[PDB]
Amino acid sequence: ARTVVLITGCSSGIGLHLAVRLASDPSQSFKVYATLRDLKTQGRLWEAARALACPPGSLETLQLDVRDSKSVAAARERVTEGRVDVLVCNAGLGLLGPLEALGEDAVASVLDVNVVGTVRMLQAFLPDMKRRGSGRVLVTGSVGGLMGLPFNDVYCASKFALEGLCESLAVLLLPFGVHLSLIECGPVHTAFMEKVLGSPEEVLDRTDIHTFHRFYQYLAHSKQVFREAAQNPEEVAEVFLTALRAPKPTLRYFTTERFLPLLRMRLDDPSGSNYVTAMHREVFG
Amino acid sequence: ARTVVLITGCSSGIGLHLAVRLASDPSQSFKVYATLRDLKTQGRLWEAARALACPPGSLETLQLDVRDSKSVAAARERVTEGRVDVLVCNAGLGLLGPLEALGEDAVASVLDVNVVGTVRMLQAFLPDMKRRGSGRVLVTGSVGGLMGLPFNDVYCASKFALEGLCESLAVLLLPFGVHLSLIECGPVHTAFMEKVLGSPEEVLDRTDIHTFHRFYQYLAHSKQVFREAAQNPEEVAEVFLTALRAPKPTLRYFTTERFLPLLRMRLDDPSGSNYVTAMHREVFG
Ligand SMILES: C[C@]12CC[C@@H]3c4ccc(O)cc4CC[C@H]3[C@@H]1C[C@H](CCCCCCCCC(=O)OC[C@H]1O[C@@H](n3cnc4c(N)ncnc43)[C@H](O)[C@@H]1O)[C@@H]2O
Ligand SMILES: C[C@]12CC[C@@H]3c4ccc(O)cc4CC[C@H]3[C@@H]1C[C@H](CCCCCCCCC(=O)OC[C@H]1O[C@@H](n3cnc4c(N)ncnc43)[C@H](O)[C@@H]1O)[C@@H]2O
Repeated sequence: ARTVVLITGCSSGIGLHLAVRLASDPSQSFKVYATLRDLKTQGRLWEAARALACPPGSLETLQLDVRDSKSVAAARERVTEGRVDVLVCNAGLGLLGPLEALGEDAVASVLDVNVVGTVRMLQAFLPDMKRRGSGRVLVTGSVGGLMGLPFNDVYCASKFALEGLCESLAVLLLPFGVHLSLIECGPVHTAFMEKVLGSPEEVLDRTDIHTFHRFYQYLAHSKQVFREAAQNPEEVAEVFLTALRAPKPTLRYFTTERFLPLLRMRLDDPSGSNYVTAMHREVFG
Repeated sequence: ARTVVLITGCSSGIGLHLAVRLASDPSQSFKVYATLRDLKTQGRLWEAARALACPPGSLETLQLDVRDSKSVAAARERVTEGRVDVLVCNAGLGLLGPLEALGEDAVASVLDVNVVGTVRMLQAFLPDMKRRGSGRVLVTGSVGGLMGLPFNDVYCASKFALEGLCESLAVLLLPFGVHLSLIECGPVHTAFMEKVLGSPEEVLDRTDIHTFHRFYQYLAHSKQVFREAAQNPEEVAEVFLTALRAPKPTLRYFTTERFLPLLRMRLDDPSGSNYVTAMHREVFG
């Protein structure tokens, strides 16, 4: 046999890299169901798989759109092993921009994919894990799920939502033998979508010039943060592996400790003033 | 003139009490638009208003379903003053039960109401506040938005989402003169809906007996927490007033410090293990 892993959002970034990392593991201990919202995006996954010489049958792609419980259920049915040892909820959407410039549908979609989609995955796969008294659920988290980032209001809302979702589940799942962990990622080097945001023109047309100016500042700041802190997806994917291998996985794994300090500041001040002030200064100088 | 307040979810609980608290303020400084998802539920609001002798015109009810941006926009248009000084995003849904027993629609609805609904409110009213360089936005938060509670996975996800949403906005709004604050409520004595959850039978039919047993334990625990810590809505509503009166409102106001300790435990351990273990023991003995 093998550790059956099913990962959502494997078209790019972390999910893609994790899928191939697992499938190509020298031990051949993993059987990966790299699921993708749209199978038409599986090319990079297969290119990466081949690059890592994933043995035939180590990696299988399934369509799995986490917005669709039917898709979730259909993918689950495609797990020939009849069990998922490791469920990686990585499907996600970003949403960047002045809150008032974000389309309502875009906002809804982010919550639907990031939060409800993860809920759908958990509803579909948790029961069997609880029944077996075993199973690892890894959820791609973000430091933006731990601290608010201007112009990422909805994205952060969704990532924070995952924190609440997973933490709540973790409290319950403790004695079930089902381990849920969030892999708290910082910026990761991944060239994938999200550019559906909106051109400067459309953004400026949906917000005020001051907010737009701040948005620019945030973007400039974000570029710097990525330029300085973005991790390779391989390093991040390895954190998932680490969480997977841990006999007693913690609720959270950080891919970086870079933001722990800013994070510590949030509990040091539950009023949130310290964080807000510090982050405003951090982002806007 | 007067401080124009528009509150969502005034049919009961905090929103109702806040609306009438504000409308009946002895100073008559507030003009309250107590908005309700369904105007058919405005009876208790008017009963409470009359009980507090809210002066005629101090309180006006508007239908405002935060799931509907058209409703949001229509209510906003009904603000005759043409400005909202204080926007209170209180509309919310609860959702309690084993994650796998929760209907997908129910899950979506909780995020839609609690998170997207608040986003809709902010999209509708923030722009004018930013334009004016003034405005207070109070968002009903929960301690469940700060720490995960078993069987409240989605509820907590939504409340945590509000934390991320508001914190992200707060970082941006700092220099705009627009103050966003979360009123972090513990258990509040409020007999209102949420009993759409599902009978024990339906819950048990959608989960395993062990989870169901834990659910009972959680319910018993929750009953005890409410019996011991539930605050009157008047005390909680007053925290909104306090946040409103603060010249430099913090991002968060706690209605109680009762849970600060459990909360401190989350940052003391970013892995989340301490919290999960402590809360599991707290809830399940
Ligand atoms: C917050 C952050 C850490 C903290 C950083 C920071 C820290 C401090 C500071 O001062 C500033 C900043 C700014 C940058 C911040 C970072 C921004 C980074 C996040 C950026 C937004 C990322 C957006 C990518 C969203 C996509 C993402 O996460 O995609 C994962 C996979 O999901 C599949 N996918 C999409 N929809 C799907 C579906 N319906 N069904 C199935 N799969 C689906 C996709 O196709 C894909 O394959 C990181 O989390
Ligand atoms: C987490 C918690 C604090 C921590 C407590 C704790 C702490 C430690 C521990 O060990 C255990 C526990 C267990 C209980 C926990 C508490 C449970 C409490 C939360 C309970 C769930 C509350 C559910 C009520 C949801 C409704 C709620 O919040 O309703 C507010 C208003 O929203 C309107 N409303 C509804 N839908 C609407 C719409 N579409 N448009 C406009 N308005 C709408 C409504 O009609 C209404 O008027 C509290 O937050």
